[PDB]
Amino acid sequence: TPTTFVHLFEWNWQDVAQECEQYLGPKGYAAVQVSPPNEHITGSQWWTRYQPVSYELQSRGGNRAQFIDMVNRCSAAGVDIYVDTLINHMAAGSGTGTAGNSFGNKSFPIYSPQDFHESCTINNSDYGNDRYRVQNCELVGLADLDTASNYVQNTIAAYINDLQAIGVKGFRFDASKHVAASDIQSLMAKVNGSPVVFQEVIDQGGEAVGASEYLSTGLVTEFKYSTELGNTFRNGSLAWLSNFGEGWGFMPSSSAVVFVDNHDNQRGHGGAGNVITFEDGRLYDLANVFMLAYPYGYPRVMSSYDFHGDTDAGGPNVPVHNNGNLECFASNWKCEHRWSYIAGGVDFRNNTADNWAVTNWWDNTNNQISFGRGSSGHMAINKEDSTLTATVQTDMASGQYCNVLKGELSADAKSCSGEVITVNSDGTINLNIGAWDAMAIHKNAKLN
Ligand SMILES: [Ca+2]
Ligand SMILES: [Cl-]
Ligand SMILES: [Cl-]
Repeated sequence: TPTTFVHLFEWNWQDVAQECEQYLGPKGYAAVQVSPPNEHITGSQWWTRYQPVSYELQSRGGNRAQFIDMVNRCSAAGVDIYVDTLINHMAAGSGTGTAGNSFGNKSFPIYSPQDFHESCTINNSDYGNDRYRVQNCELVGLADLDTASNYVQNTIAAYINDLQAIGVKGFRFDASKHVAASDIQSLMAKVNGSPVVFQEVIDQGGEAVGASEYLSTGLVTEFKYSTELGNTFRNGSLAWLSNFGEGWGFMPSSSAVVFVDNHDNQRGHGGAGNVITFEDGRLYDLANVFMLAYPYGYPRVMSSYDFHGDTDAGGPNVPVHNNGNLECFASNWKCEHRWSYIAGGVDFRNNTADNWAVTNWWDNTNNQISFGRGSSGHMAINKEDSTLTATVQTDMASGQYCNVLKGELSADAKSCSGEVITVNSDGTINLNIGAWDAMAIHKNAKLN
């Protein structure tokens, strides 16, 4: 069952289509979040994608034709597409868009100065004591659209509805905190059907605007998950995760979009250094294994590129699928969604979707944990400097299982590609996990 989606950060339409047919679809990924496909300002910086000029499908990722082809191809492979939608603003300054359109002085092909909120700057302290300035003033100088305007609403809605007609099944509302929740409601009233919608709202607490205000318009990004998970894995005890989720003050599980990191906090935006990224290697594997195994929220695996200490830089100069050569894992695209442990985690979540409970939780009071998903699957993570050899209780049928984190079951289910885990007649497992390693098994990866 589909349970996880991925963000192919800066991946062009051609790369996404191939990635859907060759890996994402076969591995069970539910969807792919693409970078803004609408016309935006010129420049190699990744953030240019967040400064719109018009809603024409002409961007760094490709043209409209290529965009459509990507939607059809992914759909055919069983993978949905979520479009990152800029519902809060338009580009700053002036210039020409990726489609040739000119803009300046808050004048755009589809917007005039009157369709924007009077200019003012959002100041740090505004987040804490001034709701008005947060949703009416400019975010980093970006022209703040008057989202209360019926015209603006119709324009953004027509954009979303048109994308749905093409086949887009979901949308990410960018900078949703900077847009009044009631404004988003009026917007959703103009949206056809009921597509998947998740709103980006960074709320670590103590904000004038709270994430909970957006629970009626769609899913909401739970940034506490990324920060708290990273802080615990780096500086705390995994044993504290026994009640992760609402127990830590997070939003309801059925409303949250979670992740280990995102393109923003992996480079200092909305997240401190405690956030875990691909740069932390095995630490990243483990955090992902936890997130994917734990039954909280709708997880989005991050897929990035090595920006070489340059937080402004755009992606690699070569595509992912470059003439038969996969530009992954090196100094270009990281392709974390292909990392054995991460992809294995997705397989686990997909096969435990029939039991969203945490059963038989065990820990060594510190950095060793194990828990299951009823009789559907079991897992364990060892982050101590000594081997984890504890015997844990599980609800799984006795037999031999593939550690889906290190391999997979064969076609004839007669063998595994990775290590084998045994469940004794009493349903217990005699763990043997080295330092900084883990294991995960499920009912659909049992040896025949
Ligand atoms: Ca706004
Ligand atoms: Cl192709
Ligand atoms: Cl996000």
